[PDB]
Amino acid sequence: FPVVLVINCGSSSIKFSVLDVATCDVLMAGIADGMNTENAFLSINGDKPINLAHSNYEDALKAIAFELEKRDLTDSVALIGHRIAHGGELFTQSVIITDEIIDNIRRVSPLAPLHNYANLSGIDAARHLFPAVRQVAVFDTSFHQTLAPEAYLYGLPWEYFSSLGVRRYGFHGTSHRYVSRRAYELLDLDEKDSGLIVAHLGNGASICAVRNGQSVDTSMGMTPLEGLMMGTRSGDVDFGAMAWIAKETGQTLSDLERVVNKESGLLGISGLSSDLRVLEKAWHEGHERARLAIKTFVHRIARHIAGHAASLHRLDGIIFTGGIGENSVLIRQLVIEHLGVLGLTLDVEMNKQPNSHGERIISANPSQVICAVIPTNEEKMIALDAIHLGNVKA
Amino acid sequence: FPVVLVINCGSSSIKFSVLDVATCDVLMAGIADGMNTENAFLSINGDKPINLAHSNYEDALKAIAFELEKRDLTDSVALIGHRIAHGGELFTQSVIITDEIIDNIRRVSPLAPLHNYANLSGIDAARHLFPAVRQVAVFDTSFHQTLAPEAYLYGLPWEYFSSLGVRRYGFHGTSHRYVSRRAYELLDLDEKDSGLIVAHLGNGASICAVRNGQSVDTSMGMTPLEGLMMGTRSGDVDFGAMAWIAKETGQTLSDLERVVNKESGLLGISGLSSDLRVLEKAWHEGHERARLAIKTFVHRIARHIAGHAASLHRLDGIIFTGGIGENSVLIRQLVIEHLGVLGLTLDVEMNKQPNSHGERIISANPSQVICAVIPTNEEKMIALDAIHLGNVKA
Ligand SMILES: Nc1ncnc2c1ncn2[C@@H]1O[C@H](COP(=O)(O)OP(=O)(O)NP(=O)(O)O)[C@@H](O)[C@H]1O
Ligand SMILES: Nc1ncnc2c1ncn2[C@@H]1O[C@H](COP(=O)(O)OP(=O)(O)NP(=O)(O)O)[C@@H](O)[C@H]1O
Repeated sequence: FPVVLVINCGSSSIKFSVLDVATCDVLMAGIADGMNTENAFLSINGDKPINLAHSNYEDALKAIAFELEKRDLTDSVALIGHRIAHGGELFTQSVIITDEIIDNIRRVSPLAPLHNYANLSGIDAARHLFPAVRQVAVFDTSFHQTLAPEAYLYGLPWEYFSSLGVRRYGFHGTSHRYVSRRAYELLDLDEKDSGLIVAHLGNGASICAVRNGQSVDTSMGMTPLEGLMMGTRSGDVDFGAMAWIAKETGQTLSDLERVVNKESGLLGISGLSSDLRVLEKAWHEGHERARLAIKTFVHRIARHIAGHAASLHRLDGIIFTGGIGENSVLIRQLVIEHLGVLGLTLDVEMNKQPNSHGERIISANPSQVICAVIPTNEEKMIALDAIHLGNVKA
Repeated sequence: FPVVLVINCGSSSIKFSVLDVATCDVLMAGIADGMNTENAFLSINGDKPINLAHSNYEDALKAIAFELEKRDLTDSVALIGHRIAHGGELFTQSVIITDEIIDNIRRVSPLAPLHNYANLSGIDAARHLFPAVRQVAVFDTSFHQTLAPEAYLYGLPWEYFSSLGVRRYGFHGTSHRYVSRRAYELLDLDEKDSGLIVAHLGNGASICAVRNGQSVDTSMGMTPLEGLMMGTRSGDVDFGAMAWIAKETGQTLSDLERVVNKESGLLGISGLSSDLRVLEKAWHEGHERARLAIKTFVHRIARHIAGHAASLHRLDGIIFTGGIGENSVLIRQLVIEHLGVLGLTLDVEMNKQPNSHGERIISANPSQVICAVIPTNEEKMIALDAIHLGNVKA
């Protein structure tokens, strides 16, 4: 009974899951938090934050490796999937990890300093701990590599693109890829002739236009900071305004970069929390700035959803996914009502159902565009890619 | 036979026009260029760049005043219209200029340093030269003051808005206001129940959603730098990317601010020119980067046009205006074909007609949304406001 070990090595943690190759079901999940800190712990399924204070990425993965062995899993690990934050223009699909791939991931790391290096650390440790096991890399950016130049170019001088590689990349590619594949089935669409807009709404959020199975537009840019307003991220922001602020408060780009990434968005406007659940309650209670943060959030999502639709020849569906897209009955309705111009008609009873109802349609029949909720499963998408690559000869 | 003297005092020049109060026709136009420079000239209708080297804004306006007198116009000037770049949140409509208004324009000038002060200089000189004449101020931002908070707020921490006044303002308000008024007639729409998207495309470019006669969304932000990619302006740009570039080339916000405003857009990508006519020819000749600059330009316009439509309950029309919107047969068609998702159907023969055909429809009947070209006339809009205010008792 072979299993796949999926690893998401982040800047300060290591998320992992062990899925059955047969059913792709999760058999075990966990996370090593407080990495590189004098206090690092590992909580599997949440039964006991183990101890590994002052442990590097490989030690953390070693602890994890031992727990898999303590549960006689170590021997069924036939594949290992690595989530890679940024693949530059070098990766257009998932690959079997080799020395060449490592070199290439290293070449593009300057595009995502912190994140990519943590990804390499995780690969280095995984390679050390499971030498005879095939390993693959899944990049959050590859799905968006089908975008045309007109859609990925910035209006900056050409040199910045050709020399420094400044262009739109986009993220949540694995989710967008996974969710759109699922949509073809739920909506009974022909991939080769279809137009979908997927709204991945979580702490990080982005929109993606998938025309005939291909990504043709996405909201994040060279970095995860562009596009929609998010939990702590501002989203699109007039550069003139950022420049004006700097001269006004004497702050630097670093000062401002941190504010835009860690103190803005829902948190920044509400001055309460980045958690939608908290703000939804706050608004229900009469909090004015919570209502404003949510309204602004909803307004920007609708604006990008409509804008991205311009890259489609025909709009067949709008899919909501992610922690927010899958669970927020209110946000979904507000966004949808803010898109009445597109001819959307919501079925409230359907939209009211909790996420336990899985892949479901929430628009009424009279609706010109089908609306649905499709829970994302990036671990499964990664495992599926790994499984596919498991049949290759390298 | 009273006339209105319209003045656009810029950072380096003074554009002016004298319109007949009866027909609002232009009787005389001109421009004093090279202001504050050791070489300043004044070209009326283009018959003789006069001389006024080393002359301030008031001297330049004095030269202009003399030419009006030399043509016995000075005595028919019953009103003077001033174009104001930025009105902050203080101005929601055009006003009769008084000491209070001057004070208020001065209060918001920090929102547009260079520009607004030049505007005040022009008002100061006009007041000195025509004491007994009523004068009014028309702000490029007032039409957008109807935007809801959700549409004008940035995802930055609340303090920046409440304390520093950082929010979206938008520009081209006079054009958008004038053009949308004209659209109600051309399209036989009921202002009170309508949805229009106006695309002001010139060297500076912006989109605006007018719902039931009111502006509810616009593309420029706190400054003219946000939104569409323009002649020399980049348009929306991922702040993360700007931050990354800075650390990479060691440039400052000022360095980058200048590049985004003066070396980007059509000029930046084509590395040829900011003039569409030049690039259109370049592409026709096989220039690859010209074709890319134009395609990118077209792609971003379509994206914002569709996104802005989300702020409408129903899309009745899409209006093209400005130097580019009024004259570019190619760009109009490309944008429109890039919006097939909205059900637009173009009438090529109609779209082929030159601007001499004035306000005209360019979409075919089968089209779900009417498309048209409406030449903008900001001088006329200003004169009309002045005329209205001319009947008031102050
Ligand atoms: N029942 C719920 N109702 C409303 N919002 C919810 C609910 N459950 C989670 N959320 C919200 O959605 C967010 C978390 O989304 P999620 O996709 O799980 O996280 P994330 O993996 O850290 N995002 P990203 O890191 O870019 O992949 C929080 O803001 C939550 O408040
Ligand atoms: N016949 C034409 N065909 C294509 N493009 C044209 C034509 N005439 C003017 N343009 C373009 O449109 C631009 C000038 O637009 P216009 O609205 O007149 O200028 P502007 O007043 O300086 N813009 P703004 O300063 O923000 O109001 C140039 O890029 C021109 O190449």
